[PDB]
Amino acid sequence: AQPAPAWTTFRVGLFCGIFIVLNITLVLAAVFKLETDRSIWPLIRIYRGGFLLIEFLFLLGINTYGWRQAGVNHVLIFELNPRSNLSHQHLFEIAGFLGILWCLSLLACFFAPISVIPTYVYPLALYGFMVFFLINPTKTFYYKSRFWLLKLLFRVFTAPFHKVGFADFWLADQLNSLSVILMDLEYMICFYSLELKWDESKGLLPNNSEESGICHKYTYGVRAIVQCIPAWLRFIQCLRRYRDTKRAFPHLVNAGKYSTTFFMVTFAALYSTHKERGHSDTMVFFYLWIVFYIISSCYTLIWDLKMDWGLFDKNAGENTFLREEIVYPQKAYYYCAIIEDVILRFAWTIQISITSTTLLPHSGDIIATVFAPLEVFRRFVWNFFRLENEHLNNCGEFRAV
Amino acid sequence: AQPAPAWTTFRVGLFCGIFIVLNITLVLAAVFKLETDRSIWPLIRIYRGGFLLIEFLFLLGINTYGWRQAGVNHVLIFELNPRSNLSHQHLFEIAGFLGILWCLSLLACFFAPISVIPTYVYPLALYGFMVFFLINPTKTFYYKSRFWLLKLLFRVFTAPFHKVGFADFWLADQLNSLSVILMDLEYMICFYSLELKWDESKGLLPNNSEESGICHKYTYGVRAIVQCIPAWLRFIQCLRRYRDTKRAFPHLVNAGKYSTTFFMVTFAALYSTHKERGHSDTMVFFYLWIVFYIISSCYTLIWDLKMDWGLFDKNAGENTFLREEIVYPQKAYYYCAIIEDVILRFAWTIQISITSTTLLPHSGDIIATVFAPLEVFRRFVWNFFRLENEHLNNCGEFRAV
Ligand SMILES: CCCCCCCCCCCCCCCCCC(=O)OC[C@H](COP(=O)(O)OCCN)OC(=O)CCCCCCCCCCCCCCCCC
Ligand SMILES: CCCCCCCCCCCCCCCCCC(=O)OC[C@H](COP(=O)(O)OCCN)OC(=O)CCCCCCCCCCCCCCCCC
Ligand SMILES: CCCCCCCCCCCCCCCCCC(=O)OC[C@H](COP(=O)(O)OCCN)OC(=O)CCCCCCCCCCCCCCCCC
Ligand SMILES: CCCCCCCCCCCCCCCCCC(=O)OC[C@H](COP(=O)(O)OCCN)OC(=O)CCCCCCCCCCCCCCCCC
Ligand SMILES: CCCCCCCCCCCCCCCCCC(=O)OC[C@H](COP(=O)(O)OCCN)OC(=O)CCCCCCCCCCCCCCCCC
Ligand SMILES: CCCCCCCCCCCCCCCCCC(=O)OC[C@H](COP(=O)(O)OCCN)OC(=O)CCCCCCCCCCCCCCCCC
Ligand SMILES: CC(C)CCC[C@@H](C)[C@H]1CC[C@H]2[C@@H]3CC=C4C[C@@H](O)CC[C@]4(C)[C@H]3CC[C@]12C
Ligand SMILES: CC(C)CCC[C@@H](C)[C@H]1CC[C@H]2[C@@H]3CC=C4C[C@@H](O)CC[C@]4(C)[C@H]3CC[C@]12C
Ligand SMILES: CC(C)CCC[C@@H](C)[C@H]1CC[C@H]2[C@@H]3CC=C4C[C@@H](O)CC[C@]4(C)[C@H]3CC[C@]12C
Ligand SMILES: CC(C)CCC[C@@H](C)[C@H]1CC[C@H]2[C@@H]3CC=C4C[C@@H](O)CC[C@]4(C)[C@H]3CC[C@]12C
Ligand SMILES: CC(C)CCC[C@@H](C)[C@H]1CC[C@H]2[C@@H]3CC=C4C[C@@H](O)CC[C@]4(C)[C@H]3CC[C@]12C
Ligand SMILES: CC(C)CCC[C@@H](C)[C@H]1CC[C@H]2[C@@H]3CC=C4C[C@@H](O)CC[C@]4(C)[C@H]3CC[C@]12C
Ligand SMILES: CC(C)CCC[C@@H](C)[C@H]1CC[C@H]2[C@@H]3CC=C4C[C@@H](O)CC[C@]4(C)[C@H]3CC[C@]12C
Ligand SMILES: CC(C)CCC[C@@H](C)[C@H]1CC[C@H]2[C@@H]3CC=C4C[C@@H](O)CC[C@]4(C)[C@H]3CC[C@]12C
Ligand SMILES: CCCCC/C=C/C/C=C\C/C=C/C/C=C/CCCC(=O)O
Ligand SMILES: CCCCC/C=C/C/C=C\C/C=C/C/C=C/CCCC(=O)O
Ligand SMILES: CCCCCCCCCCCCCCCC(=O)O
Ligand SMILES: CCCCCCCCCCCCCCCC(=O)O
Repeated sequence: AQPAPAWTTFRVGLFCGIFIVLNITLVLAAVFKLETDRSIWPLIRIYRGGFLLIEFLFLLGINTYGWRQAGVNHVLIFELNPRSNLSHQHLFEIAGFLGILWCLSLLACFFAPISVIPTYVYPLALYGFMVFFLINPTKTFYYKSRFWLLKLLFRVFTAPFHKVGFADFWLADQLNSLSVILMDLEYMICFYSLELKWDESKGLLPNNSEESGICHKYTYGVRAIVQCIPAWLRFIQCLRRYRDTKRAFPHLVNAGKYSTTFFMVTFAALYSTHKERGHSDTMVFFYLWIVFYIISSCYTLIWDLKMDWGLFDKNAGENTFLREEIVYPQKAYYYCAIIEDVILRFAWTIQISITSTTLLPHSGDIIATVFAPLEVFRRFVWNFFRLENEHLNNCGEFRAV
Repeated sequence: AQPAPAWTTFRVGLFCGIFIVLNITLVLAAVFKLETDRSIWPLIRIYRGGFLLIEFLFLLGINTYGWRQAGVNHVLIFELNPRSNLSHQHLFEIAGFLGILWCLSLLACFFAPISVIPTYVYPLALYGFMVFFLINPTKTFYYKSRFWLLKLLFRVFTAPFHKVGFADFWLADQLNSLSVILMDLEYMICFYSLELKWDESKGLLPNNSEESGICHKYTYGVRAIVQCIPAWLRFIQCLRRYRDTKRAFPHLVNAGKYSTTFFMVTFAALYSTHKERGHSDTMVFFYLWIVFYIISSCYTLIWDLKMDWGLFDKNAGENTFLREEIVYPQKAYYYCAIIEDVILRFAWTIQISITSTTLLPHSGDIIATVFAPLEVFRRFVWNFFRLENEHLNNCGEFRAV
């Protein structure tokens, strides 16, 4: 736990200050300099994924700080290099720099500094820069960390061909809580495929003001698939883990849990298409979707509250509705975590459903763009206690001990 | 040389980022959203003193960093408490925060967020907040440092009543290089007394576009006195030190060096009024002012090069035109310091002259606003080398050794 250099602290402070001032400027520009004749929704949907990634990186930095200060040995659990581990300052710095890029791109999109440069390339430029940062072969910007992330992501995406370590499962679950990022990426690529109107200078902000685009409606069904990939990877990873251990509890339980949200997305897309054609069984399929929503959300909430966190232990004794031993300084943190998780499981499931072409009016987009940051926050608070429990008592039989 | 807390470095980074983004926004606002029908010169003259104070604080933080790393024991020389001295991080922090305040005030002056609140009260708020932070009796914001600065300010301004320590001489010389700050403060008082037209909402920016105000002209002569006051303090401090030590070399020589500038500004202002009323002795008094220009500037340049820095030492040996022993890593730094002092020791006297209504065209204000930061930079370099020389060879007979 070597302290970070003062230069890194200065850099993260600089990035945070630039980010907060740029965000205040963004809010002021949105309040003052914006056109209501053109639909700002494509811009919001495109930049929502980037904003969620920035929030996830910042919350992960907070997670690393809390882990290293509480006592949980995250570097041992993640199997990272003890000497080359990344401090929370580095994660904060990366989040700040990427937020700088995101805010600059959004400001450029709001009012184009250059008339020649179209406003529809700024999101493309920002995401291309992000992906280049992720793939950059030159060993300048966190080359060890970036290469480890690239290798682990490649391993995760090839779920059934490698043994599921803790880190692979961890990032797969993070993606399970970051389905909005991939879904917005799919929306962006299809939108670029069809509805930019390259001739238009403000093509990314259509002047129709009424949402009737082919990509806005998810009747094609690709939205459902790209929403199930985060669950698909976890499902097959847990199946491979079961094949490795030949132990049903909890591997088949996890497979069932992820199939609940698989059927969630499939049913939501199907009955949304059914409603779009006004067929009589729309109400029956909506009922099947509501009961599947309830069972899936309850399943994930109970598992997160019982096995992932480890709470509600019978051997707790003094600790009410908790474990026998705790690492974090206050039990009120644990309690508020339980209520937060309870509400945000419902929030996560309803966000999945509503973005799965359920609520066509603009209120659906508002509430989804509101709930996605809440989903990332819930994943961060879940990560806290998941890592703490993993250190305390080995769950999921990852380590030999 | 104790390292600063990590949160202090984070704070200086945050302030640096906020300041750089606010400065970029200020430049953009000046380029795009600015009215040319109204004279912006009063605004520039009011905010120039604050900007120069920010620059002086930042360069003083650089001063402290260079002193600590080079080896010169500045805390012993300044007679500060060894266990409570301020690192360069604290100076950077306060410079950044005051720059944040200045940039916010300037931006709000550019476009008033509130129509009810007049645009001319913003400089009042900024400078009142600065002075309140300077007089703040509550022991929250650098109470030890602020109280020591207040006590030493009181000692310096009442020069002939206490012994001249190194710190008193040091700050008096700083003020001698910061005459523009007091000049602009006096301009603020006179402007606020006469040329606001309180009824006008934008009274801080008159719509005349032709500057003929009573304050813009300096026929009254109070500008001359507020230009002499720092040199007045230095001259009387040197006389008091001579009375204490009864030694002519260099106390009377220093008195002459700090006294030539009184006649400098006298001749400048008197010739300005003489040309304004257009008598015949204007050319004769201009010749007198130029010869006194030359002699005063040469006096200051040679003393800075010979006794303050200690350069051109006969016992130098290998070091060409330098001291025998040098602390700073490179002699090229010394040489570039000599060149910079030679160049800017000529222009700073011009800076005194122009603000004595010697160049009534707008070019005078442009060149003054450009040269005052250069004067502060010259004083920063002089502080570097004066402290370095003082540590090596006791100059001015301050310490007993
Ligand atoms: C509307 C306008 C926009 C508003 C939102 C603007 C968001 C800006 C970006 C988020 C804020 C980033 C800045 C805060 C995190 C960085 C803090 C930091 O570096 O603190 C230094 C601190 C001291 O170091 P130490 O713990 O001694 O040693 C560390 C060993 N490497 O070391 C540490 O890092 C440890 C202690 C701090 C870490 C825990 C707390 C960090 C987060 C606190 C909340 C920050 C604000 C969150 C956003 C609120 C609004 C949405
Ligand atoms: C170095 C690290 C830190 C960087 C910090 C950068 C901070 C930038 C903050 C910008 C804040 C804007 C402040 C605006 C002040 C008021 C200006 C105003 O009211 O006018 C808007 C101005 C003129 O436009 P308009 O109104 O059409 O003209 C009217 C004619 N009188 O409109 C303008 O053209 C002025 C504003 C232009 C701002 C454009 C910034 C875009 C970002 C630059 C990069 C673009 C590409 C980024 C892609 C990244 C991909 C990796
Ligand atoms: C398409 C869907 C995408 C979904 C999100 C995927 C990425 C999520 C963010 C990264 C995942 C977190 C990684 C683990 C964090 C917690 C553990 C930790 O702190 O690990 C430390 C690790 C240092 O590893 P180290 O010790 O150097 O490796 C062995 C050295 N021989 O260092 C790390 O923490 C590794 C982190 C890598 C560097 C930070 C991330 C770089 C920026 C990513 C940009 C992604 C662009 C996305 C574009 C599409 C957006 C719509
Ligand atoms: C166009 C729009 C306007 C753009 C410009 C706006 C204004 C920009 C403001 C400039 C930035 C202010 C502060 C920058 C330096 C701060 C560095 C810092 O605090 O880093 C901490 C660093 C590490 O600490 P360490 O030396 O290990 O030990 C310290 C012992 N207590 O400790 C140190 O401090 C030591 C290392 C740095 C100290 C020497 C260098 C300081 C100054 C660097 C140049 C700053 C920019 C100058 C102007 C550039 C443009 C002309
Ligand atoms: C705390 C740390 C963080 C600080 C962050 C800094 C925040 C301020 C950053 C300013 C950035 C400006 C960005 C401008 C974006 C584009 C806006 C634009 O083009 O319009 C200007 C807008 C409306 O004005 P106008 O154009 O006349 O209206 C047209 C009607 N449709 O005009 C506006 O009203 C928008 C711009 C308002 C900026 C006002 C800032 C004033 C500062 C607040 C305090 C004021 C008092 C300070 C006193 C200090 C004393 C110590
Ligand atoms: C009207 C004309 C004004 C002209 C300028 C006057 C101010 C000049 C700038 C401050 C002077 C610097 C003082 C010495 C700096 C170099 C030496 C150094 O670093 O000293 C460290 C010293 C530590 O002090 P400490 O240890 O507390 O003292 C012993 C404890 N018994 O701590 C310090 O460095 C003390 C510094 C004090 C705090 C910084 C300054 C506070 C802000 C001042 C605002 C002024 C407002 C002006 C308004 C008018 C503008 C037009
Ligand atoms: C990334 C940091 C430096 C902030 C970005 C600021 C720079 C890159 C931006 C801000 C305002 C921009 C200018 C705004 C307007 C015009 C007019 C036209 O002729 C196109 C270019 C030009 C001249 C832009 C050039 C780039 C510019 C100067
Ligand atoms: C959503 C509802 C309607 C159906 C699915 C929920 C039921 C059947 C399942 C889902 C998760 C399950 C829990 C998962 C893990 C454990 C830990 C084990 O040591 C005791 C049983 C216990 C506590 C299980 C009890 C039954 C359980 C709650
Ligand atoms: C319903 C909601 C708002 C309940 C509150 C949830 C949030 C605010 C709570 C839940 C868990 C909490 C965290 C639990 C553990 C840690 C690590 C510790 O070293 C510092 C506090 C910190 C970082 C807590 C911060 C606040 C926190 C994130
Ligand atoms: C110091 C930091 C927080 C930056 C300052 C930002 C805040 C305080 C400023 C920036 C822009 C400002 C707004 C600009 C314009 C108006 C319109 C009018 O009805 C007066 C108030 C109101 C609504 C202002 C309220 C305060 C405001 C929101
Ligand atoms: C306008 C400019 C030239 C300033 C005029 C005053 C100058 C020339 C005068 C004023 C006081 C004078 C000093 C008074 C006393 C002595 C002591 C003597 O043993 C050596 C010369 C020395 C040190 C003088 C040098 C010249 C001096 C500094
Ligand atoms: C701070 C003081 C004691 C420094 C010593 C120099 C004094 C005596 C000098 C310096 C500059 C001089 C002023 C320069 C110009 C003018 C304008 C003229 O129309 C009347 C005289 C008057 C007002 C002078 C009075 C005397 C003066 C103030
Ligand atoms: C151009 C004229 C009018 C002003 C400057 C020249 C004359 C008067 C004086 C003013 C201050 C003087 C210097 C003051 C101190 C020293 C150090 C001493 O050990 C050798 C002489 C030396 C280096 C002097 C040389 C001559 C000098 C520069
Ligand atoms: C030719 C002229 C105009 C150039 C201007 C001179 C400037 C750039 C020079 C003069 C003195 C120099 C400083 C002298 C000593 C130090 C201390 C060292 O530890 C870091 C560099 C630092 C802080 C130097 C930075 C550059 C510097 C400020
Ligand atoms: C922790 C919670 C995080 C929440 C962050 C919030 C982000 C922004 C929120 C909502 C987006 C705002 C939308 C308002 C715009 C509506 C379009 C109307 C005009 C049109 O239809 O043309
Ligand atoms: C280290 C160097 C620092 C330099 C700092 C200087 C920055 C810019 C300088 C001066 C400001 C320029 C203003 C241009 C025009 C002003 C008034 C024109 C309108 C009128 O006449 O009504
Ligand atoms: C956008 C202008 C910023 C101006 C200030 C620059 C701040 C970053 C300086 C980085 C210098 C590189 C040294 C890295 C050393 C290290 O990380 O150990
Ligand atoms: C304008 C919003 C800023 C948000 C971030 C706040 C940054 C400063 C937080 C200061 C916390 C207290 C640190 C104390 C450490 C010390 O005593 O040096």
